[PDB]
Amino acid sequence: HWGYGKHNGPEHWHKDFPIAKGERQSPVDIDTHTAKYDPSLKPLSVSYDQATSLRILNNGHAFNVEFDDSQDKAVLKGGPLDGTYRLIQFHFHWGSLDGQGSEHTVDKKKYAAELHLVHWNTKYGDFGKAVQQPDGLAVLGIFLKVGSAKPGLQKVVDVLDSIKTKGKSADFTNFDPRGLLPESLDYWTYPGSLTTPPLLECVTWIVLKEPISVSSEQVLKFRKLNFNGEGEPEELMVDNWRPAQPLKNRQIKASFK
Ligand SMILES: NS(=O)(=O)c1ccc2c(c1)CCC2
Ligand SMILES: NS(=O)(=O)c1ccc2c(c1)CCC2
Ligand SMILES: [Cl-]
Ligand SMILES: [Zn+2]
Repeated sequence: HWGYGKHNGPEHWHKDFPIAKGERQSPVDIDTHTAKYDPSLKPLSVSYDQATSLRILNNGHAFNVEFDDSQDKAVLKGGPLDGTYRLIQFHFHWGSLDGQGSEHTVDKKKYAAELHLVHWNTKYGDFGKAVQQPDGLAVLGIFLKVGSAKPGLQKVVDVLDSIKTKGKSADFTNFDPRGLLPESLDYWTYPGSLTTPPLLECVTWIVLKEPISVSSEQVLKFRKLNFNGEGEPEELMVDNWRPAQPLKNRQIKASFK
């Protein structure tokens, strides 16, 4: 099916997912000079103290660290958000080289990777109903640059060997996502979509300005994962990112000046 190869990559998605050429597609380039400070934005609130991770899964496109969202534990609110958004999972997008990998770009600058913490609007009951609403999801995006190692990411890195191929999963409890956040919560926000099929336009994007630093060794291990399933020819899981899409009739707002 869809993927990131020459014959099933981003340029092919529109054939089965026409919304790929929609009016609010993601990711987008963040023109820092065109972005405008928005005083109407409320303080951003990331409350991950009671987060309960459960499992990590290689879905053949990336790997998801899943959380128990049956109760209001890890939640995101404030900022441009109305109501409470519950954390369901996080994953990354990365490249084959340090010079590429992120989906969103800043003044056309591409980072080595990008972390996506996915949340759904609790006023819709569950994730399924949420993705049928224009404000159903909120994704917190964080850029990754190569430099010093990120201590809080190591536990994720060391379990990847157990989920090398598509379909494989492993227990992953007691992981604290607070260890993946940068110091500052300054951010840019705009209305967008899922960056992979089905590309649903139900997302409020909140992209942090400050990137986190991860070591070359850590990202190198991300690149050892496979897109393929067990027993199939090896196709390294790299460059699983979608390029910037037309901003069209949208404005990116900044939480700072
Ligand atoms: N349109 S899409 O979802 O990218 C897609 C789905 C299946 C297949 C191709 C492209 C090419 C080979 C088979
Ligand atoms: N890359 S993204 O926009 O964060 C994204 C793309 C697809 C899906 C989710 C999040 C949640 C379930 C399906
Ligand atoms: Cl390939
Ligand atoms: Zn993503």
